[PDB]
Amino acid sequence: VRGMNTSSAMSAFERMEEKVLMQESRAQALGELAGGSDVD
Amino acid sequence: MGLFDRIKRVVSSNLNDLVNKAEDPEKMLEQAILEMQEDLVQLRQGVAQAIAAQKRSEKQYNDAQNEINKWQRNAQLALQKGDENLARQALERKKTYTDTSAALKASLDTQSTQVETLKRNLIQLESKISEAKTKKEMLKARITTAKAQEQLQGMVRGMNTSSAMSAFERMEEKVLMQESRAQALGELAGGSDVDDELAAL
Amino acid sequence: MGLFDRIKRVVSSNLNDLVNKAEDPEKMLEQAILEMQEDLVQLRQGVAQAIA
Amino acid sequence: VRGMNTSSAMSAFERMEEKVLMQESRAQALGELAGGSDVD
Repeated sequence: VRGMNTSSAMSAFERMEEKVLMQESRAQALGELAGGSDVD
Repeated sequence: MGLFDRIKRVVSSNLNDLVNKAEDPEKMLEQAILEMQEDLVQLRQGVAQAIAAQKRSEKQYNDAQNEINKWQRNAQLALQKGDENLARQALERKKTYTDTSAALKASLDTQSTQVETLKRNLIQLESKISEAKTKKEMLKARITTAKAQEQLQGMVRGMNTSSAMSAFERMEEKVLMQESRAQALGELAGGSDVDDELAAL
Repeated sequence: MGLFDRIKRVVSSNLNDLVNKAEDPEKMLEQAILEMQEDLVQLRQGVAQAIA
Repeated sequence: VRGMNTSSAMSAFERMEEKVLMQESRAQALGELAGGSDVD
């Protein structure tokens, strides 16, 4: 399960998952920072 | 609080951050999956032993049941050949087998329930590992999305995250400066009249 | 969790990905088949003893 | 059997099988990405 750390394998898996999500969030924020009615 | 506790907390907080920098997502995801599967394999064998023990218990139950009828047949053979002595003695002994049959079936039932629960758990674990194996590919897709978006931002004029854009903009500015030099040199050393025709037509 | 466990997990995750890059399908398929057949041969002999 | 890894030979065989299927899927996706009533 996501929220418990009894197993080392899940610990590592979730840690890498969070690292990658953070990296993508960094990319998105950098996108924002530097910068359908009509077709409806 | 203490002092040795504090020193060891500092040393640990340094070593852990040293390690967490070496971890690389693309490889540790696979390593986690590999160990996941190893553990599942080692659980299969426990389930197998449970099943084998159930087979043994049912076989014992069947054999006791068969001996019950065997001794009933022995009683009938006594009735055919012998007398009431052997005929009654056969059932006298058959008492024990009738007892043991139920005494064993009671536990055989619980054993069966346990084996069923174990099989269910094994299937659940297989499903969850498959889900994780899909999540790994989804995470790789996210990595690619991140790198693509970072590529796009490097294309904007005012930021220097990408070396290619750095060089491109540098040459652009150099050339604009050269043209400005030419224009200034032009100035340094050195439409009302034709708008009248617009009145003609 | 532990620390030595974590270090060894990192080292293992590196060596395994190093090896999995060397594997080439066209050859490892044949190698797997070859060992498959070897095992079958070694089982024939057990069956033969049973028959004898 | 496909889903269990008790034998090393099968482990390797299935691993190569999945690698090749993934390679073919890559080719097909690359085909899509870059781009019978009438004869009935």
